[PDB]
Amino acid sequence: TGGSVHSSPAIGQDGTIYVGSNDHYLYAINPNGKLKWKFETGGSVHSSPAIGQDGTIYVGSNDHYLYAINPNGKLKWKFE
Amino acid sequence: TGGSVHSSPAIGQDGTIYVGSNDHYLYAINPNGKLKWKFETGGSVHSSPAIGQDGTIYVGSNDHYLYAINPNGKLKWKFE
Amino acid sequence: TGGSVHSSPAIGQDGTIYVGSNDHYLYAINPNGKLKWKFETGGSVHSSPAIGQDGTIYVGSNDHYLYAINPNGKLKWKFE
Amino acid sequence: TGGSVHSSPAIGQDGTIYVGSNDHYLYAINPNGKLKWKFETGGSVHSSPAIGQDGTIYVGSNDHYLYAINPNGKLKWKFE
Ligand SMILES: [Zn+2]
Ligand SMILES: [Zn+2]
Ligand SMILES: [Zn+2]
Ligand SMILES: [Zn+2]
Ligand SMILES: [Zn+2]
Ligand SMILES: [Zn+2]
Ligand SMILES: [Zn+2]
Ligand SMILES: [Zn+2]
Repeated sequence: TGGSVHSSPAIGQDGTIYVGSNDHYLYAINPNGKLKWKFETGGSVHSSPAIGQDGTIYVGSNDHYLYAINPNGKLKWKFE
Repeated sequence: TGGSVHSSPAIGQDGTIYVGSNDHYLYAINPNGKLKWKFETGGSVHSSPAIGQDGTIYVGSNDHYLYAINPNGKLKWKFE
Repeated sequence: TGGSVHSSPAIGQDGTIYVGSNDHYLYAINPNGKLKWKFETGGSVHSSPAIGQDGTIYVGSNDHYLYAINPNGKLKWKFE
Repeated sequence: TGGSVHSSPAIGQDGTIYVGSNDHYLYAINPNGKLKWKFETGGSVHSSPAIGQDGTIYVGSNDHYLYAINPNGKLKWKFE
């Protein structure tokens, strides 16, 4: 990523690895190591992502938000 | 939330997302992004929640406590 | 506990909650909230415990060690 | 290890414990407590490892990288 990866990776059902970074982004990476997508938040993502039963990704941010992100990298919602 | 969300979200059997915040609270949020309940502790909740077999939520706090909280947001117990 | 509980609780097959504390200890607590045992390490336990298939508890410490602890609270081993 | 173990251990299907350390290394340890292998990264490993369906280990580092490491301790890839 573009900064320290303090957060811990989660794995989806098709093998995708999700992890947050200090550069403010949540990363989605393919098992072959090429970027799937990146989602841009307002602060460092120290917390670790969780995957719901439909494949929604949830992760917290230093900008005071819990994000919900669809498997395709579009925002679902963010609770402040 | 009202501060940095350093802690990592847990997911219940009915889809509820649980996460602690720096504003001292444990949050319970519905998959549609509306607040279910919030439980108020004495310090920042950096640690990540765990869900037991009956659905009790456990999480630690900076106020020296491990909290046990019923699925409805009432305190079960807190060990100091 | 006796200090900030930064670490995140793990749950055993019989419901026991395990969490580390800043007071240097790994705690084992019963679902009713009474202390089962406490194991004493050389520094703050920020990391979160894992449970193996036989029920061994593993957790790291600030004293440079990964601890392995039997379900009864006796040390199995510690790798430095 | 050679420094604080802030990160939280993951367990493989054959019982191996994986944990990162502050001495910059990801450790693979056998249930009997003897070192299996150690993988050397460019900074402190605060984040916690995840295990994929083929047994690949993923963990982040302070050197800005997410590492993918084969079960035998050779690098698979690292995304920067
Ligand atoms: Zn850096
Ligand atoms: Zn920043
Ligand atoms: Zn803030
Ligand atoms: Zn405060
Ligand atoms: Zn204190
Ligand atoms: Zn101390
Ligand atoms: Zn040290
Ligand atoms: Zn260093």
